[PDB]
Amino acid sequence: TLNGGITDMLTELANFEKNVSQAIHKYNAYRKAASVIAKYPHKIKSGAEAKKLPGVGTKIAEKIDEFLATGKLRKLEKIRQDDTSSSINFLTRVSGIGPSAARKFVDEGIKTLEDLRKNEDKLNHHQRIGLKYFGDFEKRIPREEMLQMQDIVLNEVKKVDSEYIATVCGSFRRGAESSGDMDVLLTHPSFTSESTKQPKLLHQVVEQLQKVHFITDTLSKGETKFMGVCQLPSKNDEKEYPHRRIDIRLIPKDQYYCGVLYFTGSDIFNKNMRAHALEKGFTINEYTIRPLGVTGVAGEPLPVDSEKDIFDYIQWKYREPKDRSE
DNA sequence: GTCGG
DNA sequence: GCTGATGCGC
DNA sequence: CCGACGCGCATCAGC
Ligand SMILES: Nc1ncnc2c1ncn2[C@H]1C[C@H](O)[C@@H](COP(=O)(O)CP(=O)(O)OP(=O)(O)O)O1
Ligand SMILES: [Mn+2]
Ligand SMILES: [Mn+2]
Ligand SMILES: [Mn+2]
Ligand SMILES: [Mn+2]
Ligand SMILES: [Mn+2]
Ligand SMILES: [Mn+2]
Ligand SMILES: [Mn+2]
Ligand SMILES: [Mn+2]
Ligand code: NA
Ligand code: NA
Ligand code: NA
Repeated sequence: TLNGGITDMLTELANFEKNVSQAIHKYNAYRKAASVIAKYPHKIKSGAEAKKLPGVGTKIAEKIDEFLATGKLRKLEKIRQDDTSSSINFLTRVSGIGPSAARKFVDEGIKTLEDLRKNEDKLNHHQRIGLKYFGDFEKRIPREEMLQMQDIVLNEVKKVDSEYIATVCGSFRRGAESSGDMDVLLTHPSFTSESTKQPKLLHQVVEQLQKVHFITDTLSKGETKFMGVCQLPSKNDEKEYPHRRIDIRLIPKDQYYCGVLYFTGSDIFNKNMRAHALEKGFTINEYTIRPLGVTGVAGEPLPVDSEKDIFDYIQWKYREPKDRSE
């Protein structure tokens, strides 16, 4: 965190462009600039120094100069003081409320946790669950707990069918000490790019996790994707564990590695690897790696039996999940 | 907001 | 009541 | 200096 002051500012700037401006690309630009600086091994002493890095342009170089000189950023003082921006920014902290709904609630004078309680009948099911766990969802999950959660999920899955294969990905797979949520990748032999589909592969597992009361609520659920809420077992009287966000994604077994690579991240890493693979005549998504034709049309899915295979296809030195946290 | 074209 | 349109979070 | 940088699910506006 040699440049924690700078990256903190680029992030808050990023989130403003995301929630308020609804400018997803400026959002990206800011996270990208904060991502390269976070990887910069020297304490930045001036914007010009920062400007040398790809992602850090003119406007940001200046903001850095100001931050380095003033200890703060006026543009951000204004943002935190502006009632509209601050309310919208706050509302998006509730799961289920994105930029659009937050901005609408605000146009109607709904801008605080209290107003949501008051105007609850206006919220959808997902948003209601979001408000109910507003405090719990913002809590980081200690790896120590991510481990207990892993065992419960892996165990319950094996209890359903011994051939299932759940793999906890995301920041956890990256070896992080604490995580935002818990992401689980699932596969079964009876489900591949063909198989004429298998009904309820994800259901059964989700249903079992509910049977042992690990999963407490559902935000959205489909045949391949599940977003919900869970909670470690509570002693028998003592303090209850915080409710946590869990995501389960069922992917075809013959696409497992491309899937673990994606759901493992990091998010900026994926954006980085994708762009690279595209400079190398390949196109990568969360399911397959395809070669790009002389024209630009993606050929068929190359074979993949390991994350490294994907690194090889794009002339990139394989990096362990611990070195992808960009 | 950035940078390759 | 249906569905194209859009929002949401990953 | 211009302009590229999406998916599986839920909901509801416009019929
Ligand atoms: N828009 C996007 N573009 C590219 N990749 C994206 C993505 N959204 C999610 N991903 C992928 C990579 C993340 O590691 C992975 C998990 O998505 P996630 O939102 O759970 C964040 P994670 O990286 O696990 O850290 P944490 O904050 O939860 O502790 O999903
Ligand atoms: Mn150096
Ligand atoms: Mn009020
Ligand atoms: Mn995660
Ligand atoms: Mn997730
Ligand atoms: Mn019960
Ligand atoms: Mn509870
Ligand atoms: Mn490259
Ligand atoms: Mn432009
Ligand atoms: Na630069
Ligand atoms: Na939100
Ligand atoms: Na539809």
